[PDB]
Amino acid sequence: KWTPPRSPFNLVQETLFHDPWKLLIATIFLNRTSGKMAIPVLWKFLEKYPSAEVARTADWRDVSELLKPLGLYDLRAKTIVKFSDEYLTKQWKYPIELHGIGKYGNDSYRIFCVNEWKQVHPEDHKLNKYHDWLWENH
DNA sequence: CCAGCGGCAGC
DNA sequence: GCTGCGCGCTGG
Repeated sequence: KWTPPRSPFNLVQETLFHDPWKLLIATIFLNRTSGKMAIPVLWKFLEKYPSAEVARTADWRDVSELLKPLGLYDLRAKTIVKFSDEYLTKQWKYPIELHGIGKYGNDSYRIFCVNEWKQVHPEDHKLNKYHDWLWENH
């Protein structure tokens, strides 16, 4: 009510769903980046920027230094700062309304943060694995 | 060694 | 609907 179950696929969203900002930041880290490389860097990022309150005050050039080995470092650093600002200051019902979150982050939020998984049609491979598994197992 | 590959905005 | 952004990983 609502607690998304742990799956054999171990999506990073399964561990972060209690904090929608962290889950959404994780989606951004995964944009055109393999999880094997993005996730270790995500933990480094979350230690330095633990909340949307800190992230929105960051200088994107410093965020970019941490993002360097993942590529798309200036783009996502600017995204992270703007998104974190909107997350806290803009009125939103679905995170797609926020800068830097598109269908993938929104489908993630609707499966994990709210009980809307039955209404979601993901295009992302891992999300589809998790979503197909949810329908089969109820 | 080497080229194809793992979202989102802005226009 | 087209294009910039970008690294290291990966298969052979």
